[PDB]
Amino acid sequence: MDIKRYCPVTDSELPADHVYFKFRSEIEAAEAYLGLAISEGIKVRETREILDIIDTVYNSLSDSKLNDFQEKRLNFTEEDWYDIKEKANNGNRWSLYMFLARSAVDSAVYWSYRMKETEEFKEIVKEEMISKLLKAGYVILRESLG
Repeated sequence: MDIKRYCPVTDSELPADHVYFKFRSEIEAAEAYLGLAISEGIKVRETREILDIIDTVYNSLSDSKLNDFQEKRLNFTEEDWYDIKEKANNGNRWSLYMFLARSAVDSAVYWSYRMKETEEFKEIVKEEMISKLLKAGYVILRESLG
């Protein structure tokens, strides 16, 4: 009667109303936008590196560890100054897909905290992982502006 849905992180059935699924749909959106950025032919190496970092961090909820080079990259990166409008008016597609991906990462962060206040995820979601998702978003930002 109460709709349930498979969660791969707990290997269980959760209520379909769960915030998990909202979190996941933001991660997937982020990766889908990085895919659209990959599809543009601009900056292919740096867009695939950041996709790799996000998927590794994302899969750390159930497994998946960054190497040393890619943690340096996140801990080196602060969040820079920007004006979204200027990137929008020109309409460079690669850079707009990057921004959409950052928007999605930022939403995933928001939901990842809401997730962390549920019984099923209080012990699985660690602020370390959240801090890496956040820094990955800061990388996207710096790359889109470059």
